[PDB]
Amino acid sequence: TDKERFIASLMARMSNAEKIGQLRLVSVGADHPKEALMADIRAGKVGAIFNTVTRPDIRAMQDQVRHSRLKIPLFHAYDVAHGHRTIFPISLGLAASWDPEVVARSARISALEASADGLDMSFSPMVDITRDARWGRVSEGFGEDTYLTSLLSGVMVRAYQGSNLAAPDSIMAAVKHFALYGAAEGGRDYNTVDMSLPRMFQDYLPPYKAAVDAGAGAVMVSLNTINGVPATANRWLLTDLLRQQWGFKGLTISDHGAVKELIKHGLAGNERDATRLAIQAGVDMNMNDDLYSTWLPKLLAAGEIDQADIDRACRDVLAAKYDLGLFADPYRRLGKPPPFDTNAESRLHRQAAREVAREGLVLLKNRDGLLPLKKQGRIAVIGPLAKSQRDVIGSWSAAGVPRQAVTVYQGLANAVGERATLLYAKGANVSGDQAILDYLNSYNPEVEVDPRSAEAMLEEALRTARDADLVVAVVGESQGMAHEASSRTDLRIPASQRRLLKALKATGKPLVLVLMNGRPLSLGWEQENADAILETWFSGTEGGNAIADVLFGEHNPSGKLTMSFPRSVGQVPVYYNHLNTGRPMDGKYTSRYFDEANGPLYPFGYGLSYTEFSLSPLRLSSERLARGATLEARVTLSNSGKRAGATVVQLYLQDPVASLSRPVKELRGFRKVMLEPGESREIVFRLGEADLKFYDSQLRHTAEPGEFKVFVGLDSAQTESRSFTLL
Amino acid sequence: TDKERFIASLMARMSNAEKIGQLRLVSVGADHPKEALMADIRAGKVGAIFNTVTRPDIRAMQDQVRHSRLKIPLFHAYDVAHGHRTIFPISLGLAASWDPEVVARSARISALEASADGLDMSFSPMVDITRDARWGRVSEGFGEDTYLTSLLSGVMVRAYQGSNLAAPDSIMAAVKHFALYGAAEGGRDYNTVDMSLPRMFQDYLPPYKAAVDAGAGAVMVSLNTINGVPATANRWLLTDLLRQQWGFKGLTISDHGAVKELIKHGLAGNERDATRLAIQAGVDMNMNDDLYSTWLPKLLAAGEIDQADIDRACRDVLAAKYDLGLFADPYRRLGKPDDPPFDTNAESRLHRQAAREVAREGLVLLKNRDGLLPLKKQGRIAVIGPLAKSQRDVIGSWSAAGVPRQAVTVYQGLANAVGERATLLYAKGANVSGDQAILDYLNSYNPEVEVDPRSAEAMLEEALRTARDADLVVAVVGESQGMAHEASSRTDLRIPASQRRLLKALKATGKPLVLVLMNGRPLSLGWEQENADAILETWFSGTEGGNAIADVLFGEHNPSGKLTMSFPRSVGQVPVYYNHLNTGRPMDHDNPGKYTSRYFDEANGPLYPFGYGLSYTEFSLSPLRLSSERLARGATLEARVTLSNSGKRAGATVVQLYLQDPVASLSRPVKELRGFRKVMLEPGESREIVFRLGEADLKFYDSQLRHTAEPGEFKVFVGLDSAQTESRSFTLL
Ligand SMILES: [Mg+2]
Ligand SMILES: [Mg+2]
Repeated sequence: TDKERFIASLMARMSNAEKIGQLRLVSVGADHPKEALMADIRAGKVGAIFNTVTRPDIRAMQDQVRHSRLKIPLFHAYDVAHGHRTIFPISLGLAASWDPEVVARSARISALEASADGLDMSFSPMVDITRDARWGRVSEGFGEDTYLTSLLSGVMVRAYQGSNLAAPDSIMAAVKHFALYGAAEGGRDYNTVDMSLPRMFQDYLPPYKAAVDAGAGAVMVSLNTINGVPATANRWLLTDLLRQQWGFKGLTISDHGAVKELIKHGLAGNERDATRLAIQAGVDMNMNDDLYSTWLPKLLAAGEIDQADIDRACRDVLAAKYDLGLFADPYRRLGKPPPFDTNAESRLHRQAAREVAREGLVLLKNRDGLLPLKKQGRIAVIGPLAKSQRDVIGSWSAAGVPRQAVTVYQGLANAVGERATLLYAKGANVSGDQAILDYLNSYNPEVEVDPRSAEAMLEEALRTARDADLVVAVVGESQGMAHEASSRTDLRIPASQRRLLKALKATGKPLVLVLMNGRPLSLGWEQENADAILETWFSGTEGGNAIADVLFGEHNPSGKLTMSFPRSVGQVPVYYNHLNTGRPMDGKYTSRYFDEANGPLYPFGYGLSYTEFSLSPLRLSSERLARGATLEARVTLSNSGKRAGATVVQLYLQDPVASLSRPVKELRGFRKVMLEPGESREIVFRLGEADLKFYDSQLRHTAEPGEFKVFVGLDSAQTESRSFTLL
Repeated sequence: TDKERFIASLMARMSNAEKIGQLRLVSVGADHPKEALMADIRAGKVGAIFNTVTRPDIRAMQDQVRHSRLKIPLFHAYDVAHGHRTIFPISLGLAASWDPEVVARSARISALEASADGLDMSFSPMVDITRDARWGRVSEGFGEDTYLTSLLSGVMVRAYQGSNLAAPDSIMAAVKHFALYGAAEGGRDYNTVDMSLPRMFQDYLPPYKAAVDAGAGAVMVSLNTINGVPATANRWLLTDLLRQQWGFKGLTISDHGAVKELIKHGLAGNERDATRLAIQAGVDMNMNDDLYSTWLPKLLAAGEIDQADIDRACRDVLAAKYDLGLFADPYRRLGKPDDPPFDTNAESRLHRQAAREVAREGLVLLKNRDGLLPLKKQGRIAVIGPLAKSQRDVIGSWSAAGVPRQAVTVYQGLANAVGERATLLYAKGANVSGDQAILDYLNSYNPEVEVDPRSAEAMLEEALRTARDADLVVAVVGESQGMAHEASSRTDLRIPASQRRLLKALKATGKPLVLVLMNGRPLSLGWEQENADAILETWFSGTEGGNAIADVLFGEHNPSGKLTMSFPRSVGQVPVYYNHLNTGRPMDHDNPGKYTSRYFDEANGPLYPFGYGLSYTEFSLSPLRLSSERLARGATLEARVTLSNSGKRAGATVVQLYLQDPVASLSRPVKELRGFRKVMLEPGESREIVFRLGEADLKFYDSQLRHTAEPGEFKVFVGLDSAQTESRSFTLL
């Protein structure tokens, strides 16, 4: 109770002006010039800063606080999504590791590097469920599965915050985006979200609850409407659910201009009413638009808000700073009153980035064991992503320096050394569409546009392929194609690069596709025509080295998809945990399309190996399960091939008769197992009542007696099943 | 209460076997051979028949009733969706008329022809809201707008049922598909529907309620889950909402095998449990799977259902037969035993004048560069494309008793128009699809698509030869009717690739290129909008389609059709609809930034918006004027505008009134249709349009489902489409 007494005694001494100042979250920029901001900090008008990311800059801002009456320290936040300076694979690629220890390592190193630069908080993890591949922000989440995303949500929060939020190598997690942000209609960023309460509670909300239960200090509120109500004005979401049902005791933070955006949503006619709706809904901290500082005094004096609205918000800010240790030592992450190079090579974590990046790479095709490659012969390395440092570190690359990143080309060159001969040709620009190139280059030069014609680049690539034994085509999206507000109407590799691929195929040379992308892609032609396909997402600062490690067989690919790959954008959404319908497709009068093959091209949990694995028959510990008892599902996994390697044994559950139509299967467990040739492991899954419960039409959360079907396999599509009955 | 006394007295006489027999709805088929069915009718084991559609066949079934103990008459139902024998345009084309009197005429004639063949009931109107162009059944509805679909829902029900359901020219309407069937996830037929209650009540449910309020005798229950619960097992939907809140007093009917499908949905492990769920939810009549007849006796004897469950269902069936006049005369729609035999399909029994006049009204002019249309009837006209000579496709999907051989193709309509004055040159140009797997699908069950066995190249060279020998090209392209049918969901909204290759080759001849589109859903037409000289949307225009299309192409009728569903630029933009929410970061002309709600790889917004359609004349609207700046509760205000024909040809257009509630307790749509007026004007003629608005127009369902109009600003928009408007505001007190 030291914390409650400290905050009560401080707040008893604060003016409303001082309490309102604590709610203000700003960045140095056009709207807040540095010297005016310094003056506001000295006056106690600023609660926190984002987007200031070096120790001397952060220390300088904290120094201004000694001029305010109460000297309440700032906290400093940043978007450390998948690395701070050492960039790990994007989250969608981290998820493909199926290894909470790998994901925890990326988060722990991110927090170590961020805190070493003086940051206290990250706007991460992003834990929104994504079933729509068009949305640019699918790169930031962990895929489509509620169970896996919820597990990794808690893993990220614990890895960031550690055993103690006051530790100088801990940062506070601000879990985002609360809530349902990835259900945007049409996959258009910021668009309308409309869903039933059972779907919301069963499928979309659990990853946010998992973050709260892992002790997340902060929640960042989403930009979207939920069933007509913007999250930023949603008292049900932020008060009734988050605080009163889930027991969240931390800090709610608006997104950038989100309070002011209530006017565009048509919830408010003016900034005064927008401010009232946000503070009364339960938004504590106001990012950038300064509406709280502008309007809260007038709102209170007019009796339009209560003192308790200000006091709740201010208490939450002070409680976060308290937990971060900033009242004990506001410089605990900023060292003592020797300068250093923030971007020194010595401050990076290349070993960790390379080991983590290996685990997320997904082998999608490997005809006649073309991979792994031998380090010999003439290897053509062709495509616009082969030499791209900007793209390998992905979207939301924080303080990542492209020039420090290892490209696919450089990774191959490092791997072969003097062996083999690499032949480079760019082959195509990332896009043939000038309006797309101008969008991607609209703010910063993100995409190198080769001034040569497409035809000249193609002729050069064909000459290179002719001079080679095999072709490694490095193709896909630029990182700006899978970013905030970068929604796509087409899930294929860009047309300029597909023209290149078809030309390379026509040479007859063995064709290896290395894909870079931040979302599921439509790969029908590639699955038919490529000899091998390696999904590399955006693999980060050591991406090229991790990719070469897999291509030459130093690492046996072990990644498995956490999001279904649709055959085309016209099939969206496709996800493994769908309902059966009354007329399931297995034949015209079924739930299907007629103009394309049905189901995903690659299902949830899919990924190949350089070795072969066998599963023994699934055995359940009983055919009947008593209430409050545990069931064991056992299988033996064996490495039946010639190479050491890992795979992921997946356990799915179906409730085939229920008060609601339940999914054809739902992930309830998994085990990643590394085996030498001829090794076995007995895998034991534990199932309890908590695994069997679901939200019905009235949101009763219970398990109904009846049959459950247990499936075990190496992907969602290739399983063996046994049933038991819950009594 | 003379009706309820008649029904109470009859039910007092009936065994549970006889009561359960009334709930059985069957068709002659593999599962129910004709002679087995005849024996079941004689035993009182059949309540009703569907898909028996000629007087002699229906008379023969009614004749078996004489042999049962209680002699309770059958009713006979069919899918009379957009015509019985005289086929009108599909519903999406009827909607494009924006004319309740045109839609009423199609429904009245349908009921006239169906009842003349002895039918008592149609499984129509289909009134599901459709915002997803991929769904095959978009052709069957009225488009994306709740106001227009709700208005046409009531119009269809009143036109079918007339002033008296016992009239021999009336049929009962079984409104479908209750509910939300058109929101199928992925646009995959029968798929999961998941939506918020405020969206359900504001946008999707009103067309079903409009049908109930117009006095629809029946409701057909949908095949989909609603928020996890199949409609067929949904007590909230069928009892709490339909009966208790809406006061529906008629008959609920299952879809084909829908009760048994509760097992596949995973609500039941067996047929006994599926039967219990459906009857207790409020499904009265069991279509084809015979689960009610198989399981209701065992369920009642085990105390798993109540006698009241059987009694309610049986009462609903008997009340429908009573309203249809079938207890007063079971032969009232079947003439007299003295009546001589006749040809069911005689020309004399068709209504071609009504089909031709109605089909004219739904045709949408999408493009007309430099006034190419209307055409002069002279010179050499190449008529090219796989739909040019298609009788099967012009009558559309759900063509009921329509006879393809009686239909007027686009080619034949052009031949009828030009006579000796011009020379038509025909070439097929391409098959409807170049994809053999698609042709295999379309010829599954019934061979419906003529396949030219020649190579695509040979057909293209023939079409190019034909175009070269002509003064202009009329390309008749789009979907076959099997592409926009039940379970025909598309992943591509473009004209098929084989026909797009044909159009690109035709464009390269430099001949003027006129596109006549046939289709049952919005199409992606980016290339066509850029490259065609003119584009006429004809949907599937029915038995007189080719004549109505020629009437427009040669300027006998000035196109007046307007879209009721937004045409997306590509399938990757689905869904696109006009009454969307603004978001916090809108992308529009006034908000064109990078960090907005938009795609980056394609132009944004629909290619053609809701309410869009061109004319051969030009129209002007005067400034919008409101009768007051303030509206008191209990009062009406008037929005006034003058429409003028400022061109040289007579023609109609549609003035559209939209409302926005710019500040509300939930985010409200950027615009919502609240009125319209279709006006025919001579050149230089003007019409003062007066729209009436009240509190009823201003209400929405909030998060607690209170249906309220909040004080504050309302914006009134008037224009000739949803994208070309101006606004004036008033304040509700
Ligand atoms: Mg169960
Ligand atoms: Mg309002």
